[PDB]
Amino acid sequence: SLNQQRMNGVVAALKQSNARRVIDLGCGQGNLLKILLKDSFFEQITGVDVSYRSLEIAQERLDRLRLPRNQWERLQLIQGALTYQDKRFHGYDAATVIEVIEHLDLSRLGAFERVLFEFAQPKIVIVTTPNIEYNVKFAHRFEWTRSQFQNWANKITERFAYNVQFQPIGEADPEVGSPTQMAVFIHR
Repeated sequence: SLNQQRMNGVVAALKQSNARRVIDLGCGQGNLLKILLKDSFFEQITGVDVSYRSLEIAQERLDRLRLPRNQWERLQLIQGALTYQDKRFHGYDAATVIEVIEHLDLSRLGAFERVLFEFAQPKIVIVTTPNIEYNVKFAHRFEWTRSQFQNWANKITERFAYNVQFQPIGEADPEVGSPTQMAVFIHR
């Protein structure tokens, strides 16, 4: 599936960056957290979400796993808004922001940007978001275009200490490109 392909892409991008300590912003029900907790490669798996219920559901399904020795203590769930500057966000190798930006509204998107690229300031930021151009041709009116996604990223590289690289997720179409947009930000 695409979701699965997205999880593989994200995890692959994290390992190539040697990012061991990961904090997933807007972690929802823990799909990525699960995959990150079963893999000893990772040393810190932190999930953040504004809804405690989502975190409650994450704990439940993550608990269905069976892991060796101390691999459980690598986990940490934190409730919080993506706009709230929390001290606990400091010190990670990478922050993952998967299928989240298209849901934020202009107002809190600004604040989210400071919290992430200015405050937390991890070494690596991975962000994925749907490609509305793809989903239209092949058939969610809130998804971004590729152009919209790239101006946003470059804007970030001008306001904050980061450079950015893009990569395709899902079979790419010559014209509208791939179904999922992905951007890796690397601190300067």
